[PDB]
Amino acid sequence: HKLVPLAPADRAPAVGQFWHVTDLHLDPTYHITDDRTKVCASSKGANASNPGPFGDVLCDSPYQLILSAFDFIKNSGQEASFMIWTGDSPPHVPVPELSTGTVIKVITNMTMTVQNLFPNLQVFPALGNHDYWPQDQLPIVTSKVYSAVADLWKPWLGEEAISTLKKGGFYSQKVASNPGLRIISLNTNLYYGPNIMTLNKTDPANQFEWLENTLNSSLWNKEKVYIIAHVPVGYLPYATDTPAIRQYYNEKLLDIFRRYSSVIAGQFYGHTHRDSLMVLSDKNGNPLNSVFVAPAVTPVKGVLQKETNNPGVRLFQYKPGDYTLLDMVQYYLNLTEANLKGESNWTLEYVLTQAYSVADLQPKSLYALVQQFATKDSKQFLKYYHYYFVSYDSSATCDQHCKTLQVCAIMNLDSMSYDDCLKQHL
Ligand SMILES: *[C@@H]1O[C@H](CO)[C@@H](O[C@@H]2O[C@H](CO)[C@@H](O[C@@H]3O[C@H](CO[C@H]4O[C@H](CO)[C@@H](O)[C@H](O)[C@@H]4O)[C@@H](O)[C@H](O[C@H]4O[C@H](CO)[C@@H](O)[C@H](O)[C@@H]4O)[C@@H]3O)[C@H](O)[C@H]2NC(C)=O)[C@H](O)[C@H]1NC(C)=O
Ligand SMILES: *[C@@H]1O[C@H](CO[C@@H]2O[C@@H](C)[C@@H](O)[C@@H](O)[C@@H]2O)[C@@H](O[C@@H]2O[C@H](CO)[C@@H](O)[C@H](O)[C@H]2NC(C)=O)[C@H](O)[C@H]1NC(C)=O
Ligand SMILES: *[C@@H]1O[C@H](CO[C@@H]2O[C@@H](C)[C@@H](O)[C@@H](O)[C@@H]2O)[C@@H](O[C@@H]2O[C@H](CO)[C@@H](O)[C@H](O)[C@H]2NC(C)=O)[C@H](O)[C@H]1NC(C)=O
Ligand SMILES: *[C@@H]1O[C@H](CO)[C@@H](O[C@@H]2O[C@H](CO)[C@@H](O)[C@H](O)[C@H]2NC(C)=O)[C@H](O)[C@H]1NC(C)=O
Ligand SMILES: *[C@@H]1O[C@H](CO)[C@@H](O)[C@H](O)[C@H]1NC(C)=O
Ligand SMILES: [Zn+2]
Ligand SMILES: [Zn+2]
Repeated sequence: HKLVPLAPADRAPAVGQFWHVTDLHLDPTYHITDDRTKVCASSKGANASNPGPFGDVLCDSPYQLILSAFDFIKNSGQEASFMIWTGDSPPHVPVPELSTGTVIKVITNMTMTVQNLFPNLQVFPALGNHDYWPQDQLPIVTSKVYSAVADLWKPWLGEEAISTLKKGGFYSQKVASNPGLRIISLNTNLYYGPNIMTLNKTDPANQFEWLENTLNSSLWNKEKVYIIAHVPVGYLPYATDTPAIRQYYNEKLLDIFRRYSSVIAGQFYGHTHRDSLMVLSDKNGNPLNSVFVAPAVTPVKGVLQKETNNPGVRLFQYKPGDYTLLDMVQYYLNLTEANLKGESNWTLEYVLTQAYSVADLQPKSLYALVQQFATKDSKQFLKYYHYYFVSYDSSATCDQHCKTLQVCAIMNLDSMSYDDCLKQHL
């Protein structure tokens, strides 16, 4: 007779879960026609290679492909308390074939698709570099796109998040279903090389100052943070000595993340359209923070490229009330198979702990895995390289130079450590 909260049984709490989707790249022009140069504007006049209802490797996503991905999530039987959605909704077409209004229409379509299918799910979006017109020119002051997405994302975001989004394309937001957890959604397109609007700016849109203040507040309020953004930190794994964002910004952002590694329980990016790991470490090689780059829904590639990805979506598992990452489940669509029979079969690609025999996703666990990758003829690395393209090509091989670039990028996010790795291993 005393109104005490009812104690849960002595069972183990279920893990928490969230989805990560990215790089949808809807092409509304997609249609099958005999002249394969007219299947999709995103192929820019190339003949689509072998187009079907779920897309083509030379095209961005048909609406049916995106719908199949979200329908899979909806019908998966997995519980999830939120979703993160890291940008890039319009297709790869020349700048004159788009407009601000068209970009907003595509982002609206994707947002409303998600809201329609998941009415009870809090979603945390980030802007991508194609989420603006012209592409990549994301500004340092308010804009029609920033205002539009603040309006579109109001169902998921509080007043303060809406205000920062409208001004600079970034926000932080407490996760309603997960007390103690905050999402920081950065606009890393401000740091992306093609952005003329931020040339020579030390702190475009004051995002670094804002990020430092936000992380310091989380530190003192005993929160944990998941960082989400479109373009990742670190180095491109397929090129030599090329930071994904401008070096000055990569160095500066990584310094903030090292300083706040104790608060940051995960970092989640897109843009690359590949499945990559990174481990942020200190200058002496001690692991600090795990970084997860998710592959795209779109399977697009250019004609010059040999490989591409299969469509992917992924799920993370975390410790409730603590937010340590426990696992990652990557799902995919075998696009060739789905197009041949005309039916999608979104399916499990791998569970990270099972694929790699690691205990969890903590920095020390993943650092040890990457040390295994570095061993000669590592079977773990062979598996990783197959998963990098979401199992698009089981015969893809990574020669010595290719492997050095991959492992160096996985392990070394800043210039000094990356270049030292090249020195040792080229
Ligand atoms: C996603 O779904 C696709 C579609 O099903 C799968 O791709 C098929 O994979 C099968 C099995 O690997 C392929 O069949 C094999 O092809 C080998 C030849 O490789 C390439 O060369 C031909 C040109 O001659 C290409 O046209 C072809 O598409 C391949 O890209 C052959 O060596 C195999 O022959 C032998 O295989 C076994 C013995 O191992 C026996 O059963 C056979 O009798 C024969 O002895 C075999 O034919 C098939 O070609 C692929 N199709 C396409 C369209 O690519 C993917 O594997 C799947 N992805 C995942 C991750 O599962
Ligand atoms: C796009 O493809 C068309 C068609 O290519 C032909 O059909 C395919 C199914 C395949 O079998 C190809 O090897 C064929 O060539 C191209 O148009 C044809 O191009 C060839 C060579 O220039 C020519 O002999 C034909 O007369 C052309 N027209 C047709 C109707 O066949 C076209 O060049 C391709 N465009 C691009 C940008 O690649
Ligand atoms: C990071 O924050 C600490 C703590 O400041 C507090 O943070 C919140 C809880 C909020 O309630 C603020 O009003 C608090 O002040 C900052 O520490 C302060 O530093 C000044 C020196 O400049 C010192 O005089 C105060 O006593 C400190 N406060 C406490 C509680 O120790 C710190 O400056 C912030 N760091 C950065 C880089 O911004
Ligand atoms: C998002 O866009 C797709 C098309 O690009 C829409 O689906 C099409 O809707 C029109 C009517 O508006 C139909 O004529 C098409 O046949 C539909 N299907 C396809 C595959 O094109 C979809 O309605 C839009 N969704 C939202 C929420 O706006
Ligand atoms: C769907 O994909 C996977 C293959 O990895 C498998 O679980 C299932 O059997 C596939 N579909 C059918 C019809 O078998
Ligand atoms: Zn993209
Ligand atoms: Zn991008």
